[PDB]
Amino acid sequence: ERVLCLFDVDGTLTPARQKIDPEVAAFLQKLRSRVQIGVVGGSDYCKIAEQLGDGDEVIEKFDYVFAENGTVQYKHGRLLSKQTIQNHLGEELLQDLINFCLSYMALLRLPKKRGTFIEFRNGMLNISPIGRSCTLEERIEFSELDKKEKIREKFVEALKTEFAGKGLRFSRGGMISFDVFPEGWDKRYCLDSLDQDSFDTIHFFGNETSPGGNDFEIFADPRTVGHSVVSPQDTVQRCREIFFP
Ligand SMILES: O=c1[nH]cnc2c1ncn2[C@@H]1O[C@H](COP(=O)(O)O)[C@@H](O)[C@H]1O
Ligand SMILES: [Mg+2]
Ligand SMILES: [Mg+2]
Repeated sequence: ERVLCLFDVDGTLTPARQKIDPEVAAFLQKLRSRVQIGVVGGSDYCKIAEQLGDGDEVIEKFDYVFAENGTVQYKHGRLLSKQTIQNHLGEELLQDLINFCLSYMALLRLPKKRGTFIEFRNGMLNISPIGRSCTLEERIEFSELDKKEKIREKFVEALKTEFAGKGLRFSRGGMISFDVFPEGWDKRYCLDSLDQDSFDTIHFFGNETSPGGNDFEIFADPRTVGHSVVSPQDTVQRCREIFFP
């Protein structure tokens, strides 16, 4: 009788990068009367909290908050100790990756460069040829050039070949950047901790559950009952069907 409903955020509970619709938020608390609820998203905690409430409301509204794919975890209001990428990969491979990226970017000539070309996060390194500290206009300008020249795509091809067999994965999306993360540090990462919390059933809901999507792995994992949704309204409807028939 112990059930967790675990939700992707962008396009599953909220419009992408935007605040949750109050009506959806209301349903989630209603659902909470029957099951525990949780979110897992690739973004950092600050971004997730921003979309799901004011201040740190998110950690009171949800029983679990998994940011950066679960490498950061809040469980019933309490922050757990974080996993760092350097402990998993080791300093030598991490620095090999960093230096390859620095060397590669040094040779790229762009309309503009700024700063934060390599952002060190808990769950990944984010690599941006223009640099993350660029304005909106600068970002769009880079993006247009990127599509014409396949700048990020070529960089990722070179990276994958160089590190073949070494257990690194690379994101396929993004606008001015791409993600580098250890194999298994997709959304499945949060499942290891959840394994210990005595749930009879964990239902996962996501809008990117086809191959290539950032929900595919957690959706397909045998530890979850998987649900594919197309919008927050679809998500609410699915939960109504299953939990309030
Ligand atoms: O494949 C993707 N799917 C979802 N998010 C991504 C993907 N690739 C990068 N991101 C994240 O999306 C955010 C915004 O991307 P940006 O437009 O390149 O800054 C960054 O924090 C990235 O880590
Ligand atoms: Mg999504
Ligand atoms: Mg599954």
